[PDB]
Amino acid sequence: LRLHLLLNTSVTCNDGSPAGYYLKESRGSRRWLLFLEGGWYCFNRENCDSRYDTMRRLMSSRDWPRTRTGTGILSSQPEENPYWWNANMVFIPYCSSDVWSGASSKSEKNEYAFMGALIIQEVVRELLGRGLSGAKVLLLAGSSAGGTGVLLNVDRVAEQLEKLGYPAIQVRGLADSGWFLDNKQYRTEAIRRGIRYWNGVVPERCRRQFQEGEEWNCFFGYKVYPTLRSPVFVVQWLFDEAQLTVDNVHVQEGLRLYIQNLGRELRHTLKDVPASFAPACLSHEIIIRSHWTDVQVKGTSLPRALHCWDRSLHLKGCPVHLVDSCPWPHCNPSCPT
Ligand SMILES: *[C@@H]1O[C@H](CO)[C@@H](O)[C@H](O)[C@H]1NC(C)=O
Ligand SMILES: CC(=O)N1CCC(C#N)CC1
Repeated sequence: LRLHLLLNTSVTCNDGSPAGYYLKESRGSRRWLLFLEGGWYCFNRENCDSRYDTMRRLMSSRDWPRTRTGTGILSSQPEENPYWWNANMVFIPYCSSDVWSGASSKSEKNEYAFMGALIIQEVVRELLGRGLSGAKVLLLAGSSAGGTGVLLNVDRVAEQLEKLGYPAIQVRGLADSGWFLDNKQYRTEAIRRGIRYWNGVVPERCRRQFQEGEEWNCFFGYKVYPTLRSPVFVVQWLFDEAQLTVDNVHVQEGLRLYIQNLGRELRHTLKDVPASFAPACLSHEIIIRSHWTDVQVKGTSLPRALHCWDRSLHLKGCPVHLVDSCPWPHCNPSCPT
């Protein structure tokens, strides 16, 4: 995939450098895959300054390489990507530190720019002039913070193409490892201070439910998903490492019951999610990993479940809702090592 910096230089990373995207076209294909990178966030000046010292590529484009290798679902080789190997591939680097929700520019009162939501919109606009105008499906995918960003932006991308006069393009979402629980720790406020810092935006219907001061609720999958209109496939490890970090979990009866209860709660939030893939593993992210084809739930791989999803949106032995029921990490033999 080749780097293109955005022609509209007013849409910037944290430090004012232009945002961009990596692209690899496939001219015999009308399918487009836009992937959102992840990588936590920062919610005040002192904490964003620390990020700039040691995580600068997540805050600036000045040191980005000109190319990047497509891996996993972004791979063009059928052996590595049985799902969408012939699609047009786009990798959108995460340089706004706002879980892709911001719409605030750098100015005399703002040390950093938080324009995650505007970066996605500008990428879609400039892609239309490079072949996206002829697409029939646009899959907006992402991992970790990018997976949460899918949930916050998928309906706005569909509305953007509608108002631009492209009603035939079907917009869908693929959220990987971005389905978190606001549960009690083992031993929400950062998000809420972040939204004020970033001038963050959330989907309209969810915003109207929780109203001013409570938009932080829309960052949590099981609360925002029921308000979405576009089809969204949800991939989520039952024992996500980032979820265990924020829960201060690093085995006696107390912790055993805590971990078993966390998997039970996550499984409950997915009962009515018709397109989902939730293995009982302790891990983090999957869809751009090279070995993403190895894990299975009830005998069905993730690339197969995604293909079954495609067929359902036009089934015998081609399932789309796959959630483990065993209650301890790595009770599924296919978990990553
Ligand atoms: C550049 O992006 C900004 C922010 O979204 C927008 O207001 C402006 O209209 C854009 N400029 C052009 C020429 O599209
Ligand atoms: C692993 C990662 O990138 N995360 C975890 C928390 C989540 C929120 N809110 C998005 C950012």
